[PDB]
Amino acid sequence: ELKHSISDYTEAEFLEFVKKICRAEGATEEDDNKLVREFERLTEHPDGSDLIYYPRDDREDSPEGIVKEIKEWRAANGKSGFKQG
Repeated sequence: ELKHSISDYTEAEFLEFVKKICRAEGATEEDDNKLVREFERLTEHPDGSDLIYYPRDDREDSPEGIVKEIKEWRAANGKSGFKQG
C-alpha cells in the first residue's frame, strides 16, 4: 500500500519501520540501509540513519526511542508527523 507521506503512517506503523529494519536487514548492510534511506527521506531526519546504528547519549536505544527522536525532532522542526492511530 502506498502512502502520501510519513503522516499517513501512524506512530505505531512508523515504530514498526525501525523494528522492521532490525529484522528485514536482509543480509548485507545494503538491504538494511536501503530501507533506512527511504524512511529517512520521509522523516527528513538528519541522524535518522545513525539513530538505528549508533545510540546517542541520553536517548533510549530502542525502536521506540528511535521513533521518539524522529518524533520529538520533527515536531520541533515543523515537519510532518504521524497519524494518530
